[PDB]
Amino acid sequence: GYITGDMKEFANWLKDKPQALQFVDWVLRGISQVVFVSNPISGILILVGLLVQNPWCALNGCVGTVVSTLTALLLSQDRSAITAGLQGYNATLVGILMAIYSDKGNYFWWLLFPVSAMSMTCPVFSSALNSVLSKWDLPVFTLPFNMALSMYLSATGHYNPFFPSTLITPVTSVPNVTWPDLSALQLLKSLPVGVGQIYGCDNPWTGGIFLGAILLSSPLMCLHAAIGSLLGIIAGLSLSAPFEDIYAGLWGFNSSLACIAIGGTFMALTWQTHLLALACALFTAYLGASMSHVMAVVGLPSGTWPFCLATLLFLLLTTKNPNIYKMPISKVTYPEENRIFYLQSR
Amino acid sequence: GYITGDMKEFANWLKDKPQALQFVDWVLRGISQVVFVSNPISGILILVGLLVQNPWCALNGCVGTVVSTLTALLLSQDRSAITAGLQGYNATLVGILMAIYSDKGNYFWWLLFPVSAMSMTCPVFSSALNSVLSKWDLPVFTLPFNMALSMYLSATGHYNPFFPSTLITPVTSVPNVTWPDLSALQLLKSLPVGVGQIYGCDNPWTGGIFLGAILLSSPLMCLHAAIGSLLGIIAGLSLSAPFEDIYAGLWGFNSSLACIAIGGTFMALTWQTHLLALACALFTAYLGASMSHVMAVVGLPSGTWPFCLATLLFLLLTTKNPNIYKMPISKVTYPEENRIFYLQSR
Amino acid sequence: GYITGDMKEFANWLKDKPQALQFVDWVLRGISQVVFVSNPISGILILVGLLVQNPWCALNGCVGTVVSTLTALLLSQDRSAITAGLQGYNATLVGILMAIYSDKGNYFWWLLFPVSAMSMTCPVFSSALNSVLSKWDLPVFTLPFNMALSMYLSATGHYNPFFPSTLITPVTSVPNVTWPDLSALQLLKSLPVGVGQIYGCDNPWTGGIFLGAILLSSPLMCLHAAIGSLLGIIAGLSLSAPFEDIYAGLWGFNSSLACIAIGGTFMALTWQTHLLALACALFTAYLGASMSHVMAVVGLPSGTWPFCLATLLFLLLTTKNPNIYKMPISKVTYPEENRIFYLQS
Ligand SMILES: CCCCCCCCCCCCC/C=C\[C@@H](O)[C@H](CO)NC(=O)CCCCCCC
Ligand SMILES: CCCCCCCCCCCCC/C=C\[C@@H](O)[C@H](CO)NC(=O)CCCCCCC
Ligand SMILES: CCCCCCCCCCCCC/C=C\[C@@H](O)[C@H](CO)NC(=O)CCCCCCC
Ligand SMILES: CCCCCCCCO[C@@H]1O[C@H](CO)[C@@H](O)[C@H](O)[C@H]1O
Ligand SMILES: CCCCCCCCO[C@@H]1O[C@H](CO)[C@@H](O)[C@H](O)[C@H]1O
Ligand SMILES: CCCCCCCCO[C@@H]1O[C@H](CO)[C@@H](O)[C@H](O)[C@H]1O
Ligand SMILES: CCCCCCCCO[C@@H]1O[C@H](CO)[C@@H](O)[C@H](O)[C@H]1O
Ligand SMILES: CCCCCCCCO[C@@H]1O[C@H](CO)[C@@H](O)[C@H](O)[C@H]1O
Ligand SMILES: CCCCCCCCO[C@@H]1O[C@H](CO)[C@@H](O)[C@H](O)[C@H]1O
Ligand SMILES: CCCCCCCCO[C@@H]1O[C@H](CO)[C@@H](O)[C@H](O)[C@H]1O
Ligand SMILES: CCCCCCCCO[C@@H]1O[C@H](CO)[C@@H](O)[C@H](O)[C@H]1O
Ligand SMILES: CCCCCCCCO[C@@H]1O[C@H](CO)[C@@H](O)[C@H](O)[C@H]1O
Ligand SMILES: CCCCCCCCO[C@@H]1O[C@H](CO)[C@@H](O)[C@H](O)[C@H]1O
Ligand SMILES: OC[C@H]1O[C@@H](O)[C@H](O)[C@@H](O)[C@@H]1O
Ligand SMILES: OC[C@H]1O[C@@H](O)[C@H](O)[C@@H](O)[C@@H]1O
Ligand SMILES: OC[C@H]1O[C@@H](O)[C@H](O)[C@@H](O)[C@@H]1O
Ligand SMILES: OC[C@H]1O[C@@H](O)[C@H](O)[C@@H](O)[C@@H]1O
Ligand SMILES: OC[C@H]1O[C@@H](O)[C@H](O)[C@@H](O)[C@@H]1O
Ligand SMILES: OC[C@H]1O[C@@H](O)[C@H](O)[C@@H](O)[C@@H]1O
Ligand SMILES: OC[C@H]1O[C@@H](O)[C@H](O)[C@@H](O)[C@@H]1O
Ligand SMILES: OC[C@H]1O[C@@H](O)[C@H](O)[C@@H](O)[C@@H]1O
Repeated sequence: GYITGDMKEFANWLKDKPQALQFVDWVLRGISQVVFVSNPISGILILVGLLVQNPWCALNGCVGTVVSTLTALLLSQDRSAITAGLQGYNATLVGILMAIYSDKGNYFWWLLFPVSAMSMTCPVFSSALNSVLSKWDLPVFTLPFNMALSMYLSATGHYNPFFPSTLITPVTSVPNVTWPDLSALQLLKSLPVGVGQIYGCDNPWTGGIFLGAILLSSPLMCLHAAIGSLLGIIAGLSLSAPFEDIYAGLWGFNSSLACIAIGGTFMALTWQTHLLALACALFTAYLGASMSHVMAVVGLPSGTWPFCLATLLFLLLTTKNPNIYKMPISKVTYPEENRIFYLQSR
Repeated sequence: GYITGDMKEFANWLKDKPQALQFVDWVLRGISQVVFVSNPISGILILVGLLVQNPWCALNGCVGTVVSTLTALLLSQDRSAITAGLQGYNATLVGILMAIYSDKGNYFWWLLFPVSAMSMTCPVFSSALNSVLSKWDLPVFTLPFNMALSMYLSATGHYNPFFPSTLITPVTSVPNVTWPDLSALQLLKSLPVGVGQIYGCDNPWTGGIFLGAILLSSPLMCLHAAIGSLLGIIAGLSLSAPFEDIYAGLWGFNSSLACIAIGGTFMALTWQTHLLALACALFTAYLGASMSHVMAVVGLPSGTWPFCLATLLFLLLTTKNPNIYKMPISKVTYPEENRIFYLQSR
Repeated sequence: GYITGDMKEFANWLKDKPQALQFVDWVLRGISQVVFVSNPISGILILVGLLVQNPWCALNGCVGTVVSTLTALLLSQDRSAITAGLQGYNATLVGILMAIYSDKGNYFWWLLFPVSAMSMTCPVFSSALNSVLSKWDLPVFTLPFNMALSMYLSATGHYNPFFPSTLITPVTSVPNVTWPDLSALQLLKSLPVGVGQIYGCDNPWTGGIFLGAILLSSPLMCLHAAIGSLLGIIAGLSLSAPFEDIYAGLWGFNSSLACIAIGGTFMALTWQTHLLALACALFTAYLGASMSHVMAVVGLPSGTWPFCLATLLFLLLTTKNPNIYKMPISKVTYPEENRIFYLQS
């Protein structure tokens, strides 16, 4: 039970100890914060998943986390945020997806320059976005990652002579979809691939491993991760998306994140907020189609912009239903503990 | 008499009456709230106009209004707002323009699935936008409609195999405009067609009906709806827009809305405030051009985004002219009643 | 010293004097407010710069400045802001860049109609944007200009029969860049050309004049203008931009504005804050490429949107370091005097 949730005991114990280990704690908590987890073991496990996918991306992820963390220290950011990993997770993503969307292949070592540079912007985006969003008691989610990646990918683009990005072009014809070819086996693989694509990973073992890491911290988060991935799959089929897009988990990652967020993490989990999480996840998946189409016209991927905009929208919803309750940000940990706080004062 | 303005007395009467009839009334107010009117008779007249245009569009509007009203109830939204029609007007438009912008033409029954889905969205957009805009005492206008429409039409796009939208492409050459051919009687028809296009109707008779539906509530609103359409035409000629576009009322619907909003509804009506409505109306017509061009690159229509942004812009204007007064949201009804509050304390 | 900084002695003296001479003053201070300077001599110097570049662009600038200042008066806007020149600078840019981005060339007199119209929007954009941004004590910078320009240029486009804009298309192939041809002298000349490009002037003399106009008001502002422009050049090189783009100052004008803003104008000037301006200026140049690439898709230029977004982004940054201090809007003048307030608060 010491390796579960928050790992609040371990961190209080670490407070006494060498700073380099304390730092490694933060980097690991930073990696896990992508899926709203603050748990170093979960972090190590996720690293394994990233290494199984592609050690090059894993490395670019780690450089990101470390560089961003150093930068928050440099700029005197809130230390409680840094120890929770809140200053590492955006750049984890920036490092990984900068490598995914690079046209130069694995171990193009120069990539480490712009990865380090874009990772330094992550605490600047976070603080600035917090100055606005904390006024409505909202989180910044991965807006810093998504701004950083959109900025970097459009600044370079596919024709940059140093750091060309992969070419992305809008849909320009009706895809032929032959429904008798739809495959149960591939759809089932799509569920964990959807969770894997939260870190831009299409290996179903990696998504399997990520589900494992979440389970360790909070089974309620694990459940909503899987359900959101499923609802994304359903949304894709409902709009007749090419099957291979659904198979590659492209319909599932934004949905999965949205479902975790609303399903107990930033809303207290009741039956009502569980239904709300199902709605948000479907909504998020459709916004993903929308953002993908539109950002393809300017040669950009959607990233997790859909998850960010969808979820902020649902958190801004007010209701006279007392069973739908927004967590105070200063109180957000994980669903099982969140629900206790809510039950105490309802 | 009792069928004028806001029908306060009929509203007070209905409160004891059957649930089903009160619901009919919320829906009809929902319909009229597109033009800032809360009047069930105006609602009936507008509905007649929609049936004169295209009964398919009328049906989708009505479904939209009903689903949204029901979703606001399901989500325990504010009753005053529901009864006033404020939870139906966005989805009225969502239904109509999803039909207007469908490439599958009339009585494509499948369209009822995404219309309902997107109508369920409108209370969530309204509530989230309120949480932000109410902090400046601003209304959401048709931002929920325009967000839903934009999301829907880019998520599907012209190449969706299930729900293709109408193809929209950017301007790629100088249009040839033959000035001698300009028809005076055609510009005169453009005025009521501009008003018809508020509900995506290009039939001049339907335009006049809407003008009449508005008249019944408020003559001042009617006058500004007409002036706004006119100014749009003038802006269109000033930029050498193709005649066919002016004639189909595409330069007049946003203008018309902006003019009504500023000309007595959201600003107290004075002559200074009347001049401000004219300026806003012109500015809106021009922002319409801008948004149309830019959104066309991604295959989207402007919708009423230009009305929403311009009017919000003009409502955030501050002045040390005491005759330019912004109405408290809580005191906004229609220009004749608004004006009494201004005379009392300004 | 009477023609230094804010020229607040002259301003007080002018108060008693004929309304029209005062007006010329506000107009001249409108011109210099593009670079956050409130100084009529600076404004005249900058005006001379514009004439050196292209008198037709100079004319459209002044017309914009006048129409906007008049519109601010008409709409009963704050007098304080009008006499400081905060109601003329956005339309100065509006006018200049509407001429630069017109496909019709010099002395196309009809251009004066939409220049005037778009200049009247500038006080409206300013007031509306203030109503939002003043809640975080943020200034509007040149968002009114950039909104008005983006609206105008996209409402017309390259294929408007009356007012075609210049055709802008996105990059569609890898540029060929010959590194042995790189010229130190041209790169050195790009520094003042970058400052020139703040008012859309590619003439290195003009940009040299602009640096002089700034220096007259504030040497610290002049220094950061030069530094901001330089870091723009480094950014361009770091992404292998075509040399001619670097040479024409296209990587330096956003950078330069950001570096002046953060380097003592909107942030108190310190060690840390200087470093922060270097960081902001680099970031801003990268955002310039991003915004130019993306906006070219819809046929629009970046204007100074990058400067506006980056600088607002860095002023929304909070820190537990007391040497990184944000100036209250009501106390902002120029670095030299801003620093006094800082040491005294
Ligand atoms: C409220 C008052 C305070 C105002 C403060 C302003 C905040 C400043 C943020 C500036 C950072 C912008 C950089 C992000 C993305 C861009 O790089 C690109 C270029 O347009 N985006 C893209 O082309 C794609 C991104 C589209 C996603 C939608 C954005 C909502
Ligand atoms: C101040 C703090 C509040 C922050 C809260 C965030 C609010 C969340 C709402 C976001 C939902 C967006 C859905 C709307 C439109 C999209 O489908 C796409 C986005 O590319 N629109 C388009 O493709 C075109 C849209 C262009 C319209 C002009 C832009 C205003
Ligand atoms: C907090 C609530 C207050 C709400 C206030 C509403 C403010 C309304 C402002 C709307 C005026 C827009 C005019 C400017 C640019 C447009 O012409 C077009 C949009 O398609 N430009 C472009 O497409 C290019 C512009 C892109 C720049 C990126 C924006 C960060
Ligand atoms: C953040 C600083 C990290 C600097 C590492 C960059 C070193 C350059 O690395 C180079 O990358 C090329 C591309 O794959 C290889 O072909 C070369 O062999 C390699 O030396
Ligand atoms: C931050 C500044 C560092 C810039 C690093 C320069 C990267 C050079 O990258 C080079 O790009 C060429 C394509 O044009 C390839 O042919 C070379 O193999 C590759 O090394
Ligand atoms: C929840 C989403 C709906 C699931 C649709 C299931 C359609 C699967 O279809 C099945 O695919 C198998 C491939 O493994 C084939 O062997 C079967 O013949 C076929 O019936
Ligand atoms: C979970 C939602 C699943 C949506 C139902 C998918 C079944 C669609 O049905 C398909 O329609 C196509 C027309 O585009 C035809 O070409 C196919 O033959 C037909 O089977
Ligand atoms: C909620 C999910 C509902 C999706 C089902 C919609 C199926 C679309 O229906 C199909 O549309 C095709 C083109 O639009 C037509 O060619 C076919 O006749 C029709 O089967
Ligand atoms: C509201 C203001 C509208 C101004 C429209 C004026 C249009 C006439 O203007 C002129 O018309 C000629 C055609 O006879 C063309 O040859 C010219 O190119 C055109 O400038
Ligand atoms: C405020 C509205 C007035 C509009 C002014 C219209 C000016 C038209 O200008 C005309 O444009 C044509 C190009 O299409 C050219 O053939 C003409 O030479 C040119 O004078
Ligand atoms: C900003 C720092 C980048 C390095 C700039 C120097 C690179 C230019 O290169 C220099 O250009 C000169 C032209 O004036 C030539 O005479 C020199 O031979 C050449 O070395
Ligand atoms: C900081 C003050 C700015 C210095 C400006 C340097 C002006 C160099 O300007 C140069 O002058 C040459 C001869 O006149 C011309 O042939 C070149 O085209 C021009 O670039
Ligand atoms: C501020 C950082 C400046 C970066 C300078 C880039 C150094 C140019 O590096 C160039 O890379 C080319 C690949 O495109 C090679 O073909 C050339 O031989 C090499 O000179
Ligand atoms: O780990 C370091 C090495 O990994 C290899 O797979 C790459 O091909 C080499 O370029 C690199 O130096
Ligand atoms: O893509 C559809 C294809 O799938 C196969 O399973 C069928 O037997 C082919 O005849 C068909 O063309
Ligand atoms: O607590 C979970 C349960 O809550 C009840 O209120 C619902 O009616 C059930 O459908 C649900 O399974
Ligand atoms: O309800 C109206 C009817 O109109 C007809 O023209 C359509 O073809 C039918 O499908 C529809 O039921
Ligand atoms: O065109 C719409 C289609 O919708 C379906 O719901 C109906 O069953 C079909 O008869 C019709 O062809
Ligand atoms: O009683 C009417 C009063 O209302 C105030 O809010 C105004 O600013 C006063 O000048 C005016 O006399
Ligand atoms: O200053 C305005 C005038 O400048 C002259 O030198 C040109 O010949 C004219 O075409 C222009 O209208
Ligand atoms: O450049 C076109 C210009 O021609 C002149 O002869 C007219 O007097 C100007 O108003 C007109 O705009």
